[PDB]
Formats: sequence, structure tokens, C-alpha cells
Amino acid sequence: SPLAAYEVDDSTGYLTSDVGGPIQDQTSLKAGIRGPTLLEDFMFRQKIQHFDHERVPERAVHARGAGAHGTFTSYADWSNITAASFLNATGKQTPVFVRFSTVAGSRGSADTARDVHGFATRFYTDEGNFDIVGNNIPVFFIQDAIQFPDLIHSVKPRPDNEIPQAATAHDSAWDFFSQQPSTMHTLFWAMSGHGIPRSYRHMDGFGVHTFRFVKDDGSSKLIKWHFKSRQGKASLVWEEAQVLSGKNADFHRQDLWDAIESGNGPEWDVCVQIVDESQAQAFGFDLLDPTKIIPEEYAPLTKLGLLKLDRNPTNYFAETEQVMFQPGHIVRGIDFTEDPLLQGRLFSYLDTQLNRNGGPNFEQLPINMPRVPIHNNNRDGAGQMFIHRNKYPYTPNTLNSGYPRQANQNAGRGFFTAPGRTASGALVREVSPTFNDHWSQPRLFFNSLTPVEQQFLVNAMRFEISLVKSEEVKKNVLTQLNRVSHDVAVRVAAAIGLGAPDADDTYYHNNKTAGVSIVGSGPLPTIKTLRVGILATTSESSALDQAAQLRTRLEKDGLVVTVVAETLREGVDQTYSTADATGFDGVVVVDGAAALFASTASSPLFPTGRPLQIFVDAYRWGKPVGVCGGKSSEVLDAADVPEDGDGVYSEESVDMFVEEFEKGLATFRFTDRFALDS
Amino acid sequence: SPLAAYEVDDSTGYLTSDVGGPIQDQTSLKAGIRGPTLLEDFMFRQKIQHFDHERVPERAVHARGAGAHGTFTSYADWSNITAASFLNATGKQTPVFVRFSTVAGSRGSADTARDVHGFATRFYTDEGNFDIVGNNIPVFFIQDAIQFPDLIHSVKPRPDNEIPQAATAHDSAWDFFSQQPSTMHTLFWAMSGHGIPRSYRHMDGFGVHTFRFVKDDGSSKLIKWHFKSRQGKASLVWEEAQVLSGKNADFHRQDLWDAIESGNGPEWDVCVQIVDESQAQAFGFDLLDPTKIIPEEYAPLTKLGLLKLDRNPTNYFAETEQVMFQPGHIVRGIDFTEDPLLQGRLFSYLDTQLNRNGGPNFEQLPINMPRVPIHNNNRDGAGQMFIHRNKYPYTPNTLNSGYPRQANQNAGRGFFTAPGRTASGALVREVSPTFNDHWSQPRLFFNSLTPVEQQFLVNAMRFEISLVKSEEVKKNVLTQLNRVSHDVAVRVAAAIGLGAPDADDTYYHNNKTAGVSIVGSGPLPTIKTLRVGILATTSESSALDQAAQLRTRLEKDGLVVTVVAETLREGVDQTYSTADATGFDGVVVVDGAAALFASTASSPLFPTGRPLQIFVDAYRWGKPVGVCGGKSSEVLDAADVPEDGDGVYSEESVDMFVEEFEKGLATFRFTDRFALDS
Amino acid sequence: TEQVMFQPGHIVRGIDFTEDPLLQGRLFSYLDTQLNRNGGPNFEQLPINMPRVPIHNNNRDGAGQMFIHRNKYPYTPNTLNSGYPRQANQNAGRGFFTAPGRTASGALVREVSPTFNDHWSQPRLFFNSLTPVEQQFLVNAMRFEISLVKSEEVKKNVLTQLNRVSHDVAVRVAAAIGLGAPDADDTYYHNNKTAGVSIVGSGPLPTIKTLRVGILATTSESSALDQAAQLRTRLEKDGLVVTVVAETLREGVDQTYSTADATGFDGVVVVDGAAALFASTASSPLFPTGRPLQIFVDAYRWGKPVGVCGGKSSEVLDAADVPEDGDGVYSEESVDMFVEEFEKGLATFRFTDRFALDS
Ligand code: HDD
Ligand code: HDD
Ligand SMILES: [Ca+2]
Ligand SMILES: [Ca+2]
Ligand SMILES: [Ca+2]
Repeated sequence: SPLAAYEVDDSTGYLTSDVGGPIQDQTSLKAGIRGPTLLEDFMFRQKIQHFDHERVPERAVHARGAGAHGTFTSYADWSNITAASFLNATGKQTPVFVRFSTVAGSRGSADTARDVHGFATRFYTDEGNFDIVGNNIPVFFIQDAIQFPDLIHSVKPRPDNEIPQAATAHDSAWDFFSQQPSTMHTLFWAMSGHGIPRSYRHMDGFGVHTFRFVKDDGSSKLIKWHFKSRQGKASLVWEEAQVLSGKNADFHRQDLWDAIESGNGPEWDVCVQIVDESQAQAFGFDLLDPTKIIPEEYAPLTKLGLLKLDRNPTNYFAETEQVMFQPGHIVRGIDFTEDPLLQGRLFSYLDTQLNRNGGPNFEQLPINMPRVPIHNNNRDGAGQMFIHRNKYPYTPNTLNSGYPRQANQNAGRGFFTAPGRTASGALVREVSPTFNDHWSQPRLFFNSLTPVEQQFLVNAMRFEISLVKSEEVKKNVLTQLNRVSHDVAVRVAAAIGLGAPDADDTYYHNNKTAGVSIVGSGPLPTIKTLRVGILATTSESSALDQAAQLRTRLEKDGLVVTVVAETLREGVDQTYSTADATGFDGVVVVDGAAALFASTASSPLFPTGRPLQIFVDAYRWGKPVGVCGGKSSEVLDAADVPEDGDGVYSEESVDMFVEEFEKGLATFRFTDRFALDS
Repeated sequence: SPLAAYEVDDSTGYLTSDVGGPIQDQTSLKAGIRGPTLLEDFMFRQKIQHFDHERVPERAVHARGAGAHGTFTSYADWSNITAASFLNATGKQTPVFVRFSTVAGSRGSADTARDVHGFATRFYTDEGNFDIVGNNIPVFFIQDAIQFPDLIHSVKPRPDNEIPQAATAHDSAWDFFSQQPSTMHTLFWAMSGHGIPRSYRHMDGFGVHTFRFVKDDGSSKLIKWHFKSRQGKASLVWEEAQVLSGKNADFHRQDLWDAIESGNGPEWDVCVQIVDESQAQAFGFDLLDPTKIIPEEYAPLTKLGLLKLDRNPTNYFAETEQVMFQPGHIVRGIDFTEDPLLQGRLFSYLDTQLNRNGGPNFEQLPINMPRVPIHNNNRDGAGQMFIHRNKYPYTPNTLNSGYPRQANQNAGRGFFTAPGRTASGALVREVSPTFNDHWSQPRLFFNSLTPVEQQFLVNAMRFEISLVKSEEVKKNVLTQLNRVSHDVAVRVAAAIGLGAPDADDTYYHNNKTAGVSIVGSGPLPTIKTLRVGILATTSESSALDQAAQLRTRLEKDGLVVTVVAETLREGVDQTYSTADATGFDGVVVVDGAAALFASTASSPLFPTGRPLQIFVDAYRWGKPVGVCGGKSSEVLDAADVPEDGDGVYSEESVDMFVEEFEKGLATFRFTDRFALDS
Repeated sequence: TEQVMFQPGHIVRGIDFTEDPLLQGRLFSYLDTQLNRNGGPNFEQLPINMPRVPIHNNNRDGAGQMFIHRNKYPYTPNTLNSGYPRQANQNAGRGFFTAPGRTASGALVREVSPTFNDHWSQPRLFFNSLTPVEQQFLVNAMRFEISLVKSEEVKKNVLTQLNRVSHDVAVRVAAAIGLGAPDADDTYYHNNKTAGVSIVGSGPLPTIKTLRVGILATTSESSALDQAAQLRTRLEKDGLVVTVVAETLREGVDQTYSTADATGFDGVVVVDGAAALFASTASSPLFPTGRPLQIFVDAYRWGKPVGVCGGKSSEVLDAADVPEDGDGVYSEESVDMFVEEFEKGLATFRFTDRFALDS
């Protein structure tokens, strides 16, 4: 913790200026008790000036996000495939910092927007900082970095009025998607449940690009990075995400914070797919193309180590806001590929930190510093924090005895470009013909989802495209969807009253791939941290008694339990007024409370119908719901919830109720409650 | 447009660099067709560098906002009270730019957060730019500018985890409120409907501070600025505001945008209260105190002129984002007072623009430029756009013949300090004792609300304080509330399971004041722009017929009509999937659509129960609802809405339906549907 | 050095400001200007600017933020951080406080105090307090600068102001620029003087340590370099910085004639073994024509102590047109006697009898 050396404690002591002079900061200096404020009030000005300059530009993308500290532990000595020092011994531990994010919204936008999500991991290795700046979706919208402002301008708010915030549901985005068909693969992922994850802990991370692992002998293999969640994969449903955006814009950052504080810090297996250089085009697409995945059937995952997040930042601004990641932060044993999206990224991340930091010495901020000595001839610049002793900062020199020395493949453990890499041909601004198949892999992805997942994706597209005003853009969108799947274009067209174009089967096929479905990936492996809302009443002393007994039983198994009542008191966490179904992964009514759910309910302490609305919403959104007490039928009738439904629980016995209700939590969503196209 | 001279047209022509060289920007230059990108690719780098640097720091407060162009027109020659040139002739027109905003949220946060709102107006006068940087609430939280960072730190997200976004519902804010009693007045306004306005058009603006009008003879009078909405006052209900925050984060900016495009540009009467210098302490409080209003019974409003917003910006960034308001932008005829809040603001706004603009020449941005010539000896600085001819930029000079000439009270129409102003006494960092009554005016305000408005305010406080984790903070909050009103403290305490402290009647009184109530300000004066959702179906050709007839008669009265059905087609604006009750001011079901409202209604095209939920939500939130066509009983029964309810409409005849329904839209909210504490 | 950011706003308990209107505005400027230099608000965190005591305040964020603040309730007043940091003032925490006797009275004005209006008496006090040669130098600095002003009207306006200080100054300055001085205006003329403002009159320097002595020698003569080495040891003993100069470097020789100039020395000594370099027909590809003699002559003309060490002085001094009996001109055979006299000269520092006076 270079973070702990820079920590500042203010738990005792008298207020000082920034130069250590004790002062006051509550009243301005004035000429007389009702007089004007004086220019000589240095206390006033130092304080306001600091306030007035507190903000810094938000990131150009991924502005909305949150971070945590942890550790990476290697499972083996990986010398045989990479020279990377953080992977060179069983059990070797490296500190990490991770930031998760959306792409499109500004700071302050809602966590539960539909979007691609960032998953950026810094490894503070003993041979330098290494960053993997990935996303929760393994493919990207575009095939060349020069198009990135085009993609981003199209998805961000229309620039006359700056509407809409954090959403692709507008003409410009679908105009771009429909004119730039490379977008189809990422679009399909973003329109699935991968666009609205349950939490940062319930998504995967991917490096997206093919990279190289380079051995000390100089041989190389091609790799893709996969961070596979140990919490399982899980999504919201859209109608739930929308309400969550309003009720709790901070949902994902709160979830992450709380999991870490409770001792449930999330984990991922850090994995690679590893293939030979000769396989760059063996799989029916080009490994230089970031719109393509390698099916796991062609290349299995190898598990390199464990990533665990287990500590929250001390100061959000200083750590999370100021962390400045770069794919250029590379270490010996890793190399780039000629992926034209990766290639341009290298430029952008060094440049953009000048905007954020306002000066060139951004690598000296505590969160950006390495954990090894720095020896170089970089000097001066605004905000220079070091006092360099070497007064001959040039190479070659004799007056500093030739130091710092050059590092390279054979000296000082230098980074070196993989020596088998070559280039040949004309200097061109031309797209490789090997990149031209934009529709096959979207179809592979779509084929690999379950029927209800396919319906959710169609429904997401129906939602967004129905909000596009241009009839031409809508037609063009159907044209592109039709090339992936005639069925998708037909079902989407039905919602927007246009006809789909005739089937064009060039890229149609029936193939599937493992591991891309959320709903298909079986029950969650753990239910720790999941949220249960127990709906109770201060009316009946039996209701708070039953709530307390359920609480014990659920908290035993690591669930986070919230007892809801009309008013706060001992045992009650939340009022009906502040409660919502978006707040819980499952809801239980204690039978003691059945009168609150009648249609003539009414209280000055919460909005009309709130108790029942929580229960109904939770049911309609596919959550496990139940009534505990043995007079269940009255609440279930008021809800129009069938007692015999999957994921509906009714028991008098607390112990039997809990046992089945917990199986429901693992199932997580009951997908039989959602209507499917015929 | 004033700013037409700076417009750039890209409706034709070939892509160029910033220096006019024709280029391409879709493919990177590579060493071979699958090769690495080249450093000599200047096309790539100039485009990506611009992208990398697009963002600028958000405003330190009022980051989330929106703007429009307009005109101010004077109603008279106001020479007899002020020298101000924009007020010197009946009918005199001056261009304006207004930005509206929330206070606490970052720039992507929801418009319908509970907050104080900004209302900042620039008058581009023939004697310089004059800015009135106001709020929609006439009193401010604190009495000294030096305390602003304390207020804002406490209300903004907790700095460890940056939670929660755009909300005072957390411990730090209520800690500050309870330890700093000056906050009570603004707190009561923010917890009333004024904290969740229906639109920027349905709120007032206030300068907050006492200022001075100064005549050409040097005599002065004390003024408060009031911008009084011609659209009337209106608020959301909290439970509505919360869902709206998710469903449409852009609600207020969209409402303003749309009103201007439809030729319904909003208007305010720009008014002043005018009192003599001798009345600074005549009204039982100190006019230098920004936590106090002057009750209209003691000083009436004088209408000075009309503010009309009628033109949307061309580019949001360039106009809205870059507008840099200053209370320091003052003109001859106006002066400051020794209000210690105002005094410190004068420093802050000049300083903070350096952060935003990144250099000192921010007054040269098109939106910030004046509409008259500039003559001064300000020179150089980053981003200097002028080429100054005068090569002797010093005073006094002979080598530029003594130009520019000094302007003052007697020459060149210079600004001048009101010459009757004086100071006397010790140089002190002390609060005037005349500022010490923090509680009477909060009580005056509370007393001037209707019973249901009082309930809504109590309920806002119950909501927020129930989320405060510290029992000590909650206790301290009740202590302060109790000094305003024992009844308030009792009613709030009931939701959080504490007892309120014994009554302390030092500041209790029964006085009321006119015009601070929303509910009490009679029906809206116009219903133009209000939104009616018509819930129809494609399953019956008669329903769409009914909807079309309803649309014709409602549009004739300038309402914005959305017809909602399962799918889009001619006549249908929105699908049930995208529709929500938060999108309408009133909801009509056409009786041809009754089958969608049954509890077994289901479709793959929208979430279960969505048609009925829209109707139920609208009813519960106090909106006029109805069924048109004659067969009303299944819809009203399914919704549990009584046919004889106020603001419930049931007529066979479209004519009669609309005549009654329109009375309901003017009534706006039916307050009898909300329960009151006994 | 480049990053140090000073401010008169950096004040401590026991010091306070006055209502000097120049000082009052400075307090604003120095806080504001560091934003320009540093490009962000955390300039007090640069090592040179940090205090040597703990910092406890609620300043947060900003570009370049180096601290990680633990207090997550950075507002006052608070209970959630127990009311810390506490307010410091006259009576608690050794706070800064404004001197309590200070007051203000009267109108809010943009007017100059009439008490500020005598612009000329003190300039005259200062001028009166200089020695005659110092007065001449001041006049000569004005004649130099004003003679480069192209505007005839500006020049007249200058003599109008100077004349209000001293008619004599305006006359002597006017003579160089071909204008007539305006007639005497004696409102602010006086004969008063004040101690300690004169440089020339502040006696010999109190130390000559660090002053620079150039020894002009030659590689022609093994004698010349021996004399230079003996001089060097004797001068270095008294903490002077000695530079031996010759045609080319070698052991004992610090600088070539090519790089040397009289501006590099406070005193110049020629060793008499080097006399041949000082002739008018001296010439070498290793230095500009006349360079050795020019160093000596420049040093003499600029008022420095000069001398010849070894016993044979008259060829050098005649080549240079320097009278052997001049004040601050030294001739001795003995190194010890040479240095004893020469060091008196270094303490005198400048021999002002070598500069002409008006009238
Ligand atoms: C040519 C520009 C460009 C391209 C093609 C990309 N990005 Fe990027 N990205 C940026 C330019 C950039 C940036 C403007 O440089 C950002 C904003 C702030 C920063 O540090 O870098 C950024 C931020 C950024 C962040 C946030 C890091 C954080 O939390 O601070 C993530 C996770 C990604 N990007 C991930 C990706 C992935 C997985 C991409 C494709 C595979 C990708 N970006 C393509
Ligand atoms: C001492 C500091 C301070 C104090 C006491 C206040 N403000 Fe302020 N205000 C600022 C410091 C500031 C600022 C940091 O200087 C901002 C942020 C951006 C800007 O241009 O100025 C600002 C912005 C800002 C804006 C946004 C203008 C726009 O849309 O760009 C409004 C409407 C206000 N303020 C209104 C007020 C009112 C009505 C106040 C009390 C009566 C008030 N402020 C007190
Ligand atoms: Ca658009
Ligand atoms: Ca800058
Ligand atoms: Ca808090």
C-alpha cells in the first residue's frame, strides 16, 4: 500500500491551511459585523478556490464506474507459456485494483442502464504495472480504432439537446448500427441479459483482443483473456432495470461495496484460450478481428490464477476517479497483435490522461504508481512530485556512468516485441477481406441462447427500435437483422408495424457454442449476498416475531435480510415508503401481515398499494416469492399469484419454507412467467 | 440566432482536417493489409486526439441542466428606479439565454431528483452582459459563502464510495442540516413540491439575495428579483418522480425542448420587490440574510417585463455546457449588498471558469461574448482569439492618446458603486446577531401550505430521515424540526420509531403568507403542452377509430397526445412496452380496448399487466383518468377506481368527455386520493 | 526553484496585513497565478511548497490530488467525524487572527488617499543621499535610457517629472537628449539626507571572500607560470577565487584568453613574465587580437583594482595607458607585499576617481 503512505488522517487536530497554519473556515472577514467581505481574507479564498477546482473531466467513455482493491494469485509456474513475472510461480501474489463501468453514460448516470460494461484490472507486478482493460462482452462493435468516435458519437446523446442519457434507444445509434454491420455481434450481446447484469460480481470480463504470450526464448502463442465469475452469471429483466435506475442509481457500486464489507469479496478465475500463431485464420475467421470469439469447442480455457476483490477504496476521487488505465502498460512476456482496434487504443489511453489530469505526471498519482523503482530520464512537467538526483538525464552518457542502462530481451529483463512478428506489403488504408463476415457469429450467439433468452433479446430490440423515429433507419435496421436471422427480423418488425424483408440465408446456420447463455448456465453456485425482503407489519406482534425467526434462518446462510414495516423500530430495517421490489432478489410476506395487501389498504405512511405492489412486481419480474405462516391463500389471491407456480412458496414451517425458498434464490429467475412469440 | 456568425455547416462537402486538408477517417494506415498501424497516420491521430480531449470538468454545482435562447421585453421606462439600460424604455428588447438545473447531481443524473433548482439568466444588454444567477427557491441554506463547501460536501455522495447520487437522503446531509440550523428554511422548501417541479416551465426563479437598484442621481433602493411563471406552478409526487428518474432521466430538458419546438415557449414576468434602504431591518429580520423572504403582504411585486424562451440551442456543448454565468456580470443601475453569501459568490464564479475553460479567455466563447464592443487592456493568455491593434495597453498613456478612457458615474456610463454605501466597525469574522432566528420563517412557510401539501412535506422528511443510519443524527434532526413545529417533529418521529422531544414554542406562530403554496395556487392557467396518453388496441378497428377522434379534439386545444397500443402502425405513437404513466399528465382508455385490462391479459409484446398498470399508476399519482365510449365499468372495476371519483371521467360522447377531462388537466392533481395523518 | 510558489497569503499567527492598497491586491494575485503555473489546484502538495507540519482540512479532490483522505465527513459542522477538524482562532489552537484593533470607516470608494500625493520629496531625499559619483552614475543611467526613447513628447514629459525632483537632474539629463529642461519648480526641493541608501558611501566591503582575481600569464615563459602559481597560493589562502589565464590550458591554467573577459574578475593581475602579450603587434590564432591587453584595460576603466606582480611593471602599464601612481593600481616585486596591497583594493572594490563628473 503506496496508498497507505499517502493517507491523511483528520480524526484529531485543529483546522490548518494547506501550508500548515491553523485557521478557522466558518465566517468571512468583514469590514464591520454587517459589512462587505475583505479581499485580504486568505482563509476564504484558499477554501473556495479549492472547492471551485474540485472537478476534473470525466472519462470520454466509461465515465460511470466503481472500483476496489484486491489480489491476484497464480495457480502455477507459467514459464512454459509466458515470461510474465506475475505468473512465474505457484502461489505468487500480486496486488490488483479493478474498475467496473458502463460505456455511454456520464458520471451520475444510472448503473442499470442497458450497455456494454467495462472490467479494467491493474496488476501491480514486480516487473511493472500491467493493465488488462476489458469489457463484460467478448467482442467489440467495430474493426478499426479510427471509427471509435463515430461509434461513440452515435450512441451518446444527440448533440443539439443532449438527449437521451445512457441509452442506445434513439435514431443515431440504430443509424450507425444499421450502416456499420460489424456492430451486429456486440449489439446482440448488449441486447441480451449481458447488457443488464445483476451486478459487477455476476459478470465476466474479457480482454476482447487476441494478444501474445512470449516466452524468454522468444517463441509466442496467441491468447484471449477470460475472467470467469465465481459468483455465477445473472441478469436483471428490463422492466426491473428501468425502475432500479430511478430507485437506486448506485445499485452496482452499492452491491460491490457491501459484498466487500461483509467478507464476500467477489472472485474470478483468470483464464486464457491459447492457440498457435499458425491458427490465426484456422477457425473460419481472423484472430485479428475483435468482432469474433473463439468457440470454446475449438480452444478450451486454461485457468492461470485467482482474482479476488476484498477491500474498498478510502477516497473514491483519489483512487477510483484518478486510476488511469492503459493497454500500453504491458510487461515482459506479453505482446500485442495487429488487431487494428487494439493498435489505435495504444495511442488513445496515453493521450487522454493529459485531459483528465491536466498535466503529464499522471503516473505519479498514488493509485497509478508502480511498486518497483522507476529509473528514467523523464523530467519536469506540471505537477512534478520527484526531485531527480541524476543531473545527466540523457543517453548515451559518461557523466552518469551510462545509467540508466538499456533493457531488452538480453538485459535487465526488458520488454521486447515478439521476435517472430513481421509485416509485408503496401502501406494501405484498406480493410482485410478476412474481416467481412459480420453476421455468422451474431447468429451463433443467438442460436446458443434459451427460448426465453431469445425472447428477451427480441423484446430489447422491439423496445429500442420502436423509439427510433426515422422510418428509413427502422427499415435499414431490419435489413441488417434479417441477415443474422429472418425470425429475429420478423418478430422485431411485428412490434414496429413494418414488414421484414424476405429471408436471405447467406449467413444462416444452426450451430451453437457453450457458455454464452446466462439463463442456461444452471443455478447460481452461491446465494451469499442475495437480498431477501420480508414484508411485515407493526399491527400484529406475531408478524415481527415471524419476521425475526425467518431473519435468523436466512442470515445463517449469508443472505442479506431486510424486514420492511409501516414504521421503523427494533427488528425493522426499512419502511414501506422506501422499499421496492428492485431492492430484493426474493420477497416473503409473513402471514401476520395479510391485511396490508387488501385493495382498500391506505396509510399516510406509504403510497397506496405499496405492500402488494412490491410482491406483485417481484413475481412479475420472475423472482422467488412466498408467504410464510400457513394462512397463505389470501395474499396470493390479492396478488393473483398461483400457489402452485414454480418459484412461489407457501409453508407454515419456517425451516421447510427456507429450504425451498433458498433453492428458488439459486434458480434466481423463474422464466415460465414470461410470454413467448408463437 | 445571435450566434449564427459562429455556426459551421456540414450538410455538404468532403471531410477535411482542422486545417482544411481533404482526408478520410474510416480506416487506419497499416504496414500491409493485416499489418500494424503506422505512427505517420496523422488522420488517425488528429481525430482520436480530438475525441480523447472532448470532455471538460462539469460544473462544481448545478452540473445537470439545460438551456434555451429568448428575449426579454421591458414593460416601462424604469429610469425612475434604476439607470439599467435594458429597462430604460417601454418595449425595449434584449436577447437572453437561460439555463435551468438541479444542484447536487453530476451531469448524467436524473432531472427529477429532489433538489433545489437553478434558474440562471443572461441578459445581453446594450451596456454589457447582465446575469441573474437564481434558484427556484427564494432562500438559501447558509448565511456565509465560506460555508458553501461544507454544505455541498455534506449533500454530495459520501466520498469513500461516492454513494448516493443526486440525493440528500443520507447521514452526512442530515448531520449538516441538524448541526447548521440556518438550513431549516431552504430544507422545508426542498421537502415541499418545490423540490420536485413538474417542469422548468412550472417553477419560478429568484435572485435570493437583496440587491440594489441605483439611479443616475446615485440614490438606491433594495430589491429582490422574482421570475413568476406564466405557465403556473406544478409539482410531481415523490413516488412518480422516482419512477420518472429511471424511465426518463431527461424529462425536464425534453419538456423544455418540446415546448419551444411546438411554439409554446415558456414565459415569466420578471418582477422585483422594492424597499427603501431604511427598511433593511424593519420587517423583523435582516434583508442581508439570504435565509429570509420578504412576505408579499409587506412589499408587493412590481412587474418590470416579460422573459420568453423561444429558441433551442444548435449545439448543447458549445452553448449550454460552455455558458459561464457570474453575478460579477453586473451593469450600471444595479449594485450589490453586504449579504455575506452574495459577497463570496462574486469570487467563486470568476475563479471556477478557469477550471471549466482550462484558460483565462472564457469570455471569448460565442455564448459568453457581449453584443457590444470590448475596449480594455487585457492581453494574451491561453486561447487568445483577438488580435489587438493597440500596442500601448497601459493606463495612463499618451502613446495611445489616453485610450481607453476611464468610465465612472460621471463619464462613459460606467458602473459605479451606490455612493450611499458605507462600512463601519472592527474587522471581524463574526456572525451578525440579526441573523440568529433560523426557525420562524420555516414555520411561516409550513403554515402557508394546504393540509395535503403539509402531508407531502412530512412524507418527504419521513422518507429521507428513515434512510439515515445514525440514531444520533436522527435525534438531532428531530431537535431542529421541533423548534419549527412540534407537530412536524411528532409526525416525522412516528415513521422512524423515536419519540419527538417536548414542544419548545420559542419560534412557534400561526402567521401565513401568500403565494408559496403550489396546490393552493388554483387550477393551471393553461393546459397547452400537457400530455395525454390514450390507451388503445390494434385488436379492434373501432378502438383506433375512437383514439383518432379523441386525438383530433385534444390536439385542437394544444395538448400533446400519445396513442398507445400493442404495436406501432398509422395512428399509434408508442407501444405499451415503452409507455409509462410518468409519460402523461392524464390517461384515457378507449372502451374498445377493455380486454387488455383483464387480470389474465398477457402478450409477448409488453410486460404482464402493463396496460392496467399505466392506468392504476396515473390514478394513484392524482392524475385525471377516464374511459371514453360509454362502457367504462370493466376498466374502472379492474383498476379499482370509483366511477364517481373526482378526476375520474366516464362519457360516451367524445365532446363531453374532452370538455370535462380538460377541466381535470387544469386541476392537474386530485389531492383527495392521498391519506392524511390524523 | 522553478516550482516554488510564494504567496504573501502564507502568513502565520503573530503577523498581520495593513491597508496598503498595493499589498491588499497582491493577496489575491499570488493564489490565482499558481493555477496558471501548476495547471491545477494542488500546487501546495509539490515537495518545495509543502509545510513541515501536519495538514488538517476539508479541501478535497482537484487535478493532481496526491493525498488519500481518510475523513469521509469533510464538512463543518459535523458530528460524524466528532467535530474535527476543530476551528482555530485567537483563543484556541494557535489560530491566525486579524489584529483586533483594526477597524474601517466611511464610504465605499474608488478614490486615492490625499496622504499619498507627494511623489517627489523622497526621490529627492534618495538622490541627495548618494555620493557625487553615484549621482553621476544615476544621471548617466537616465541619459542612456531616455536617449533611446523615440517620442519627443514622451522625452519632454519625462523632464517635466524629473524636474519636480531636482532641477539639476533634469538639466544634466536634458543635455544628453538635446532638449532644454523646464524652469525649476521648487515645491518638493530640499537638502535632507538619510543614512544607508548609498552603495559607494557604505565603506570597504566587510569581506573579500569569494571575490574573483584573474591572473594574466603566458605559456611562453616558465617564469610567468611560476609567478602565477605563487600568486595563486597566496590569494587562495584569503578565500579569493583565482583564475589563471593563458594562451592554452595546461596544469595550473584555468582558462584561455579566448574565453576570458574583464567581466569575469573583480581584480586583474598581470605577471611580469607575461609582458610581451600586452604589445600592440601581439597576435595569435588562439585568441582575438589584443585580447590580453583588453582584459586589463577594461578592468581598469570599470574601476577595478589592477596590478603587475614581479617588479617590471612599466611596459604593461604604458601599453594600457594606466598611471603607476593611480589609486587601485599595484606594482610590487614581492608576492606578499603585492597581495597585502591588492586585497585592500578588492575591499575598496571600485576606484571611483576614474569616472568623469559633469561640470
Ligand atoms: C481509439 C479509442 C478507443 C478504442 C477503440 C477503445 N477505447 Fe477503451 N477507452 C478509450 C479509448 C478507446 C479512452 C478514451 O482512452 C478511455 C477513456 C478514459 C481512459 O482512461 O481511456 C477508454 C476507457 C476504457 C475503459 C475504462 C477504464 C477505467 O475504468 O478507467 C474500459 C474498460 C475500456 N475503455 C475498454 C475498451 C475495450 C474492451 C475496447 C475494445 C476492445 C475499447 N475500450 C476500445
Ligand atoms: C461560494 C460559492 C457559492 C455560493 C455561496 C453559491 N454558489 Fe452558485 N455556483 C458556484 C458557487 C457558489 C460555482 C462553483 O462558482 C458555480 C459552479 C459553476 C459555475 O459557473 O459556478 C455555481 C453555479 C450555480 C448555478 C448554475 C449556473 C449555470 O446554470 O451554469 C446557479 C443557478 C447557482 N450557482 C445559483 C446560486 C444561488 C441562487 C446561490 C445562493 C443564493 C448560490 N448559487 C450560492
Ligand atoms: Ca438520435
Ligand atoms: Ca490545463
Ligand atoms: Ca452519508
